[PDB]
Amino acid sequence: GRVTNQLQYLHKVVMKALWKHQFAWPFRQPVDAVKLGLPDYHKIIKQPMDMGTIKRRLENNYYWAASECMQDFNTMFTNCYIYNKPTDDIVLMAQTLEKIFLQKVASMPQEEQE
Ligand SMILES: Cn1c(=S)n(CCSc2nc3ccccc3[nH]2)c2ccccc21
Repeated sequence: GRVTNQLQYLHKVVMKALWKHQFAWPFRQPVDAVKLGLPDYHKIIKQPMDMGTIKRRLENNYYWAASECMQDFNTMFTNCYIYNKPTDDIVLMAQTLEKIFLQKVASMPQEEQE
């Protein structure tokens, strides 16, 4: 429970841009193993993560520090590289989204205030 200048930057700057990105749609909500037909998804991915959950957590002061939030973004991206075949379009979409993420994090203000 906490609001800091970094967490605010992750919510209003970084996540805002990632969210409406043209390749964001598969990431805005939890992966639906049933709907998408991957009955083995949850046997391989033990810690599912998606942008909806991350956004909600930033809106409820769930995070104590920005690093905990960055870790969730990383898990979401990593889940995708681990589970899918190397050639899937989804892998390309996650790498594209992750580069934005890393680029924005590099400019995250360092004052870790509040
Ligand atoms: C296979 N595949 C699926 S399903 N979707 C849409 C459902 S959202 C989603 N997030 C994932 C994160 C990791 C793995 C599968 C994931 N599926 C795709 C969209 C575009 C291209 C390929 C796709």
